[PDB]
Amino acid sequence: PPAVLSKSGVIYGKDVKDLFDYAQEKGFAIPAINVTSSSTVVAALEAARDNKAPIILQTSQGGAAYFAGKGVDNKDQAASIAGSIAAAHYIRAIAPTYGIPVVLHTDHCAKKLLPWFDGMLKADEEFFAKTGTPLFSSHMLDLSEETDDENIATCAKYFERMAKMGQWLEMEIGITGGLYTSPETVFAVYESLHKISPNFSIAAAFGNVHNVQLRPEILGDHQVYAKKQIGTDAKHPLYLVFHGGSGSTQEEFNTAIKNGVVKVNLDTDCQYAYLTGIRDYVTNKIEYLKAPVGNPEGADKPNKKYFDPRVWVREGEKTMSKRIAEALDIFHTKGQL
Amino acid sequence: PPAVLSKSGVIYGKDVKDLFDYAQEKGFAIPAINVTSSSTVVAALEAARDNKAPIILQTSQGGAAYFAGKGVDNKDQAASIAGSIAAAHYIRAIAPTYGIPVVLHTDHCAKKLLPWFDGMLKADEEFFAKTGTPLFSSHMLDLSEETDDENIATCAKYFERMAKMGQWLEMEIGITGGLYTSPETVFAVYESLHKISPNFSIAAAFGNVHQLRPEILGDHQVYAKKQIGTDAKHPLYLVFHGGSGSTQEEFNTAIKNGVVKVNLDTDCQYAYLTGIRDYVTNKIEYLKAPVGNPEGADKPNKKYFDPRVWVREGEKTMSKRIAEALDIFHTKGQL
Ligand SMILES: O=C[C@H](O)COP(=O)(O)O
Ligand SMILES: [Zn+2]
Ligand SMILES: [Zn+2]
Repeated sequence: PPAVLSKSGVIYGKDVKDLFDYAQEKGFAIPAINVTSSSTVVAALEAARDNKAPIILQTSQGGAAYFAGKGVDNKDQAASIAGSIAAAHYIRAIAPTYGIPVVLHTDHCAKKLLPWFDGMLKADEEFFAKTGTPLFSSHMLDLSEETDDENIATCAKYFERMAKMGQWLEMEIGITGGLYTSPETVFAVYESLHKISPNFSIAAAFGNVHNVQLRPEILGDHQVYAKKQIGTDAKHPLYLVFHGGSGSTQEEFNTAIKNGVVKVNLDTDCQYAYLTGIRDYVTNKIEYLKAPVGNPEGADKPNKKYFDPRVWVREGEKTMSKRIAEALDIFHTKGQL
Repeated sequence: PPAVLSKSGVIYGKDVKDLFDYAQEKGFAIPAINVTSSSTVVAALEAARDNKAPIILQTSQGGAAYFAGKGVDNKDQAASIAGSIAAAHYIRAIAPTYGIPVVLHTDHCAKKLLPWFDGMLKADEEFFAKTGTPLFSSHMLDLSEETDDENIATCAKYFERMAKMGQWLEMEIGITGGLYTSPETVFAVYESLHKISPNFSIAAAFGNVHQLRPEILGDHQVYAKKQIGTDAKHPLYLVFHGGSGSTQEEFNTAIKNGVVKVNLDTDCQYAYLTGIRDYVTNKIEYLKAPVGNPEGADKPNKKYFDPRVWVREGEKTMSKRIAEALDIFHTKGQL
C-alpha cells in the first residue's frame, strides 16, 4: 500500500500513479463519475467514503459549462473554462472532508474543443506557480477522429507541458489514422509518450461505442504486446480506461480489469439515479403548493418544511450515491481503503 | 460613483463600504440570497447580471452544511465550516465571469453556533495571511436572544479580530434588554462598534417575526444623527430580515430609512422548486430509463432525465423570482 490509500482530498503527480498501480495490483478499477453540481459532487464523494473507496470525479465539456451556469455563452469555450476551474476549487475544498483520495479529471476533449483544454492548462500552470501543484489531477484529449500520427503529436506537445507539473493525461484512440484498435497503435502511443512522463493512460477502441460486439480480451493483447516490446516482467505496462462500459456483464468488467483497466466511466446511469429520488418527491405533490398543504389545512398550514431544497435535492443525492455504491462493489473498488 | 460598480467578482474591505454608501445614497437595497448549491448560486448570479444589479450571496448555517453534504458530521460545526469555505471558493472562482460585484456573506449565527463563526474566521485570517484579503466578504452574528450588553460585547470581541482584515460585520438586535427595538439600543451598538471599525450593519426588530412597522427604522436614524451631529440622514447601515411577503410600499418606506440589503430565502426556495416540480408533466418519460412515450419500451430518455435539463428549469424560476424582487427593491439597473 502506497501513501495514497491513507490520503484525503484530491491527489496529484506520482500519487495518482501509485493509486493506479495499486489498482492494477489488487485488480479493481475506479469509477470516474461525471459531475455537474456541488450536489452531484457530494453524492459521489459520499458514496466513495461510505464504501471505503477512492474515486475519480470528472467533468465533461458540458458538465464543466454547467458548473459555470447554462446562461454564460460558450462561443469561445469561456463557460467550460470558468465552470471547470470553479468546480476544481470547490472539489479541492470539500474533498478532504471525506476520508478518501480523489482524482480530479476532465472528460472527452476533441480537437474541435481544444480551447477549453487551453484555458484549463492555463490555470494549471499558474496554480503550479503558486502552490507546487496543478488545479486538476488529470485531463483528457479525444483526438481519435483525427489521424493516429497527428493524434499523438498533439498529445505529445501537450504532455510535455503537463509533465512539468506531474499531471496525468488520458487520451483515447480508435480505428482511423495511419474494427478495433491494433496492439501496435497502442504501443505507438506509449512509445511516443513514455519518453516524456509515465503519467498517461489510454482509451482504446474495443467494441464500445460512444454489428460491433465488446471484446475486452483485446486489451490483454495490447498488454502482451508492450510487455514483449519492452521486455518487462510487468503484466500491465499500460494504464487502460474503459469508456461506454455501462451495462456490460460482471465478467466483461472482470476481463477488462484483469487486463489492467483502472478506470470505468459512469455518467448517464448516475443521471437517472439522481432524478430517481427527487422524482419520488412527486409523493409530496400537494405539499408542493406555496402556503396551503391540503392534507391538514386547506390554505392555512405552511409548507416551507416540504419545499426546502435541502430535503428534496438530498433525496436525489441519496439515490445517486446508492447507484455509485453498486458500481464500487461491481468493480471491486469497495473496501480498499 | 466609486470603483465597485465597474468591478466583477467578489469584493473586500473598503470596496464593500463604498458599495453600501451608494446603496443608501441612490435609494436602493441589494437582495441577499441564501444559496445552497452551485446551482442556486447560478440562479442568483445570473438574475443579478441580466438585470445589471449587484447582489449579496449568503450562506446560512444549514446551507453551508448542505454545501459540504448532509452526510458529514456537524456535531462540532465541522460541516458548516467546510461547506462555507468550499462555497466561498466556488463563488469566488465563478462570480467573476458573471460580470457583477458580489458580497460573500454568511447568515444568522447564534451564540450556541459561535464554533462555526470561529472556524470561518480562522480560515479568513489564514487567507488574509496569503493574499491580504479574507476568504469571506462579510459575516453575521445573531445574538438577539442574549441580553443586549452581552450581545454588543460579543460582537465587539469578534469585530476587532475582524477589523484587522477590513472585514464587514452584520449584527442582529431584538427586544431582550439588559414591543419593538428602541433607537437607543441600536445607537448603543453603534457607539460600541464604531470604536473598532466602521464596517458594520444592523438588523433591528420592527414587527418582522422570525405586524410590520417600517417607519421605526427612521427613528433609529433620526436619533443617531442627533447623537453624533452629522448632516447625513443615513448614519446607519440597516438590514431587513424576513422580507419575503411584505408590500412594495413597505419595502419603499424601509429604503427611505436606509436599509441596504434585504434577505430573501423562502420565496426562492419555492421559486426554485416550481420549475422542477413542473416536471410532474413529463412523468411518463422519466419513470424508467428506456420506456418512452412515442415507442413501447425501446427509446432514449437520456435527454429528458439529464439533470442538466431539469435542474436548469428550477434555476430559471428561481432566477425569475430573484428578478421580480430586485426590481421591487429598485436595484435593477445600477451598473
Ligand atoms: O436572513 C433572513 C432570512 O433570510 C429571512 O428571509 P425569509 O423571510 O425568506 O425567511
Ligand atoms: Zn471516448
Ligand atoms: Zn434575524
